[PDB]
Amino acid sequence: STRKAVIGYYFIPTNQINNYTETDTSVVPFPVSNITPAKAKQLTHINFSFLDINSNLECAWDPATNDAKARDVVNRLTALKAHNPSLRIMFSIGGWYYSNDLGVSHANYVNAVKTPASRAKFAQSCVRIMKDYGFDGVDINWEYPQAAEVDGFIAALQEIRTLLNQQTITDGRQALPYQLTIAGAGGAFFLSRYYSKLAQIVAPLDYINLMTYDLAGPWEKVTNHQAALFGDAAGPTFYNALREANLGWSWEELTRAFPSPFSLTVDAAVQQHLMMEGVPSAKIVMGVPFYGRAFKGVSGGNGGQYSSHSTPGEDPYPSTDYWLVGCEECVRDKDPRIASYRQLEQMLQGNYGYQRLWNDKTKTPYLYHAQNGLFVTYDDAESFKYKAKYIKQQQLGGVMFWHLGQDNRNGDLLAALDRYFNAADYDDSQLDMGTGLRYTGVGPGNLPIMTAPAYVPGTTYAQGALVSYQGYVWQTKWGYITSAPGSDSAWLKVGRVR
Amino acid sequence: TRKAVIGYYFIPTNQINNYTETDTSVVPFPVSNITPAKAKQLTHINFSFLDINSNLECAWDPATNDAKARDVVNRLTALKAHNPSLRIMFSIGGWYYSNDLGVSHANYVNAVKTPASRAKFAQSCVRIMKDYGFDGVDINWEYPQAAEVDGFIAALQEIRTLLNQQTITDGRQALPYQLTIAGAGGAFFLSRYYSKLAQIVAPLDYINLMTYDLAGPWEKVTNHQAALFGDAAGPTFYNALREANLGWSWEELTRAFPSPFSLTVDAAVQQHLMMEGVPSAKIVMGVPFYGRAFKGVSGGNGGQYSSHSTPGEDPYPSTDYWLVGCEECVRDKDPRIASYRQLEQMLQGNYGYQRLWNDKTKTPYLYHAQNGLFVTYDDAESFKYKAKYIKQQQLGGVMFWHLGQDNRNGDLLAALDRYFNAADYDDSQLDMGTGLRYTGVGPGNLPIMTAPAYVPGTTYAQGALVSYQGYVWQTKWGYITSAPGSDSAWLKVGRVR
Repeated sequence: STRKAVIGYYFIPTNQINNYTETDTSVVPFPVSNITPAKAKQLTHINFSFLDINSNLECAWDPATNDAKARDVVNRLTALKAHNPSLRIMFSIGGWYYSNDLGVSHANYVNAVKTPASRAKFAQSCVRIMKDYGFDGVDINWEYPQAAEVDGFIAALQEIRTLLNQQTITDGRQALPYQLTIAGAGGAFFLSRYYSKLAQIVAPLDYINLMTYDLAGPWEKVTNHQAALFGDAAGPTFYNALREANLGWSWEELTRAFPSPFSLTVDAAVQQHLMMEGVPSAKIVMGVPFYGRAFKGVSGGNGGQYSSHSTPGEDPYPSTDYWLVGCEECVRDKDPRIASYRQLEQMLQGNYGYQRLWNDKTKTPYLYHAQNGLFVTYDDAESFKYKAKYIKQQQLGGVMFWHLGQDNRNGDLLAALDRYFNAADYDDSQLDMGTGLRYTGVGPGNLPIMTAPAYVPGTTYAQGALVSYQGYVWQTKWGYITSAPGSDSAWLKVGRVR
Repeated sequence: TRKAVIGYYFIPTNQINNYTETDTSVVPFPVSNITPAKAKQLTHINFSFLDINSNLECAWDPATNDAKARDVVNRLTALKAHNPSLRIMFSIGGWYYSNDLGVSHANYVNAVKTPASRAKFAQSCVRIMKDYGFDGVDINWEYPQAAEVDGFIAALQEIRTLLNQQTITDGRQALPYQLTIAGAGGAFFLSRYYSKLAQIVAPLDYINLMTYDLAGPWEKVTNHQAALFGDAAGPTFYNALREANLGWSWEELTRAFPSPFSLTVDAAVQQHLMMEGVPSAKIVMGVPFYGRAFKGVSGGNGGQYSSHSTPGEDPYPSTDYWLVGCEECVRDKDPRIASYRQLEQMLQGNYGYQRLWNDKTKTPYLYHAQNGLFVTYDDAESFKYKAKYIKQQQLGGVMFWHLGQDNRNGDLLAALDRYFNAADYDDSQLDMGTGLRYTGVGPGNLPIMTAPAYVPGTTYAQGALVSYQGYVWQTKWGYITSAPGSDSAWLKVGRVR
């Protein structure tokens, strides 16, 4: 085999839409015209970003959006379908700016999912917007619903699913059914908000796009890779917040499922999802960033990795000190803390004194500027080789990236992703995935098949004693016996019987 | 408020059948031992044990000849003439009848299964109470499995309903019928019903903690069976409560249930206080009037924390009565247990025993250098610290197993009464030592704290403290943007404030 999904978010600011032009990059840095028929064939999905939810609790464009210019930008994307019969132009509702807890429209997301009535009105609006503008499906990027809001969120996704399937039959779109996806947290902190209900959340979805990036940044004390595939023992570790999710698991189960502290990595995020019963690997889509994050005031010795820094973490960037040497994009956007891969590639070409280094544990590149104490964490075609192999090995549904507008002019990052999954002349059979740290947690929902002598009433076990009973293999935690496995707190469910 | 002094009083069926106030060899401790003065030192006598029969009703052991039984219960109820606050309760269960492999186990499990069985059982409880002249009901089922707790609870709720109705019908407002249970004093058995402690204790006047038998021949190393506080040099155990179905997060479980921990009286008390809905005034601390003996112990630390060669099997498998000077042991064919009365005589009979004292656990022990014996027991000395703890923690009182094991002068009962009530006893300067205290903290015993009210719209850094809905919460990581109780990033750490 099944083709891997290649889902690219395409983000374009309201101001760029209202002044859309394909002949002036100072106005629209990455116009849809950059996407040739060749590149259209490299994608399976483009998630136009972002639509929002208004106070009327309906899906809607930002009111400041010139409607005429909006449909035109959207028509330019749907025109790409002429070159790829598998291509879907989805629209994504949310994004950090609109939907974060303190975002301009957060209340609208929380209130829209509250009741059968609000959910029905909202779901209908999503389908109407989809049909009105020519989109092929819906992606929800609410960052992020929490505990109390999750059941409504789930019900909302289920309603959207019903309406889409009906729209598919009604439109005779059986050959290219309307789809529904969501973007999900990669880091454990936000993931812990709805982790306990992942199965229910993923059931109505074609795919869950894991945002396995932004795993490091200025807002954290130690410099680190924002998308390390595997962990580096020399890197920082963090408390595994999933231990605090309302799971109903015992201390042993939580500790076994969530090692802590742990390395915030792409592998950790993926394995944490697979650990949950009811979450199929084929629905998991691994996200990768087409941008990097920069830090200043880093110590030398380890290429700037895992060091203290003096980078402002608030938004927007206070200072006017644009210290990311050679980053003119940073000057235009007023922020030396982030740069598109496109810009980073030019900084290297700029002979600005950056050393392109490689961490063979995390399988990711990084720039070190020994002179001004700068560190840049990003991904490239080489780190993509390891992530693409991981996606194949782990039988994930594909790859997702934020965002298409950040690739270079030749479209090298997107071309690399397509190459690794589909090029007949590319062979990663001997690609060495390294010795970086893998995530080791095991949960009650992903128990390995095990074999043990049947439980025998009247026997005295304990301390690592393994027995089979009622479909599971159990292990003693303490004391000794007078309890059938599962009859008390003494037995730990550790494996499944065959 | 007067502290309760609850003495279980166990007299086996054979002794009920051959009851005599005049022959130590037949009935070692008859009712006449309980003089008016001693009756004034008690607030409750838990006559033990009645059982549950196959008709699933409360009943005397089939082998009990009633005439004798009633004569014995009457002698006990006759003691109320000497103390107007005294209650002669009866206890149902005990180890022999009710343990998982006990002779009557099935009956306890079947008695609480349905409303009809419960109603019929609860009614038999009151019938038996009124018929024999008892003043209340104590249940000592050791122990209902977790699946059997809901029925057990509903059963206590029914008995409470019937008892309250009976108190009014009998004009007993001045001395209301009571309902109590003996509760596990160690984490392992406690974990069976721990998560529903608030429900179990609501219908009760008291929960009598069996804070004894915390050490015994069935464990690998010798240890004090009722240490008040912990000794770093002693054994430590897995904290089974961390696995109870509490529904708590990792931080909450870890903070409440450190592991391993020292199995002490203090640990059991605190573990109960940690639960919401469990009032200190209903907790009764149990103490033992007997000691447990081990053989084959290594010298070096008075016999403490040593490997041993004592069989743990229930009936002592042998006729080898190795506990020097212990005549009861011969009499009852088991050298692993001795009444305080016997131990005192073993000490004065100069049989080679040294009375030692552990100032961390605040308990005495006997060491027999020659034969390699170790005995853990309690005395009037250890009772001083335990009585002060009872007062400091505002507990309901003390309970003991059992009255028949005290010496003839009744020194152990007298000490308990003295420490709570004597006008000329003053423990204000008693130093409780540096023994290890249980370090866990839960929802039911949060420390009073103060912090700024939570402000919606504010972002909080890791470690920040705020007050919300009567509690003080602290963030577990940074950049918190939502409210306590509605954001797993917050941990309840204090109260009021």
